[PDB]
Order: sequence, then structure tokens, then C-alpha cells
Amino acid sequence: SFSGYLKLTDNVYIKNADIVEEAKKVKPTVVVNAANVYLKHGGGVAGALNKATNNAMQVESDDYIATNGPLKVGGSCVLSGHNLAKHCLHVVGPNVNKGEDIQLLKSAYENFNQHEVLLAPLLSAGIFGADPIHSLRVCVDTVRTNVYLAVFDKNLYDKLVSSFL
Ligand SMILES: CC(C)c1ncc(Cl)c(C(N)=O)n1
Repeated sequence: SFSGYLKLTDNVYIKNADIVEEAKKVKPTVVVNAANVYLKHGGGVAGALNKATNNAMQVESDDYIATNGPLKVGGSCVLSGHNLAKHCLHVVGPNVNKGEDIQLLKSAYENFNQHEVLLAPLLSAGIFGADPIHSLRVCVDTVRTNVYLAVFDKNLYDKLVSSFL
């Protein structure tokens, strides 16, 4: 199962890892994507996960949006995990760089409670512009299911662990 994680709480674990490499290694039931409402996987975690699927994630996502329309900020959808996981849970955290409401981060993390165990990034972190320390706090205070967080940046991982209350 998941290896090398630091246990933060009863159900939240964290590791300095590339979520793509982690997903290819574990092949978890659920990998979370840091999605946008359009499922346009251009950069950050979404661009990296999509590139690992040879764009199959984007082709599937475009068919999903053509049928259903965009997701809501704070919402999610379950699609295939392709070569990375059984499923991909595409979760839309607020993008602070697009002037979106940071209060929607708790709603975004609530999507994780529909899955017993997940491999995930910190929502709204990175190119989404939120403070990753705040994202980890919301994660631990919202998610009740088993969440294995992959933090790509070593310096951020160390800052997250050393400042964890
Ligand atoms: C009825 C189908 C199209 C549906 N409705 C809503 C969602 Cl959120 C999902 C999903 N892929 O998780 N699928």
C-alpha cells in the first residue's frame, strides 16, 4: 500500500513525492486531480496527471464537459484513473489567482469524504494561489476518510510538517 508517509492525524498522511510517480507506483483506488471547472488539464498537478495518461484524461474530460457542462468551484466528478489509478476524483478547489472565494476550499475537501482512501494533492495550492499551510489545515479539519497527501516541493513539505499544529 502507501509507503514513506508521515502520519499527521488519525486519517491524514503526508509525503514529499511527485503525485504522478506515486500514482504509477501505488495505482490507488482514487487519485485526486487539482481540476478546474472546465476540466482543462493544462498545468500544475492537472497538467502533470494528464500528461502521464498520454492525454487520455483530457479526451475523457472533454467528452464529460460536452455532456454535462462545467463543474462548480468546490465540486467534483469521478472519472477514469487511466494508467494512474482505478478512478480519478477531479476536485475543483478555489483558484485565488482567478479571484475565487477561498471559503470554498472546505466544500472542495468535503468531496474526499465520499472515498475511503485517496492519494491527493493539497487543494488550491501551487498555481491555484492559496496558502498550502491553510490548505493542509482545512484538509485535516474536513476530511474524515484516509487521505495520503503528496507534496511535490521538498521545501514546502518541510515547511508544512514543521509548522503542523
Ligand atoms: C449522471 C452522471 C453524468 C454524473 N453526474 C454527476 C457526477 Cl459528479 C458524475 C461523476 N462522473 O462523478 N456523473
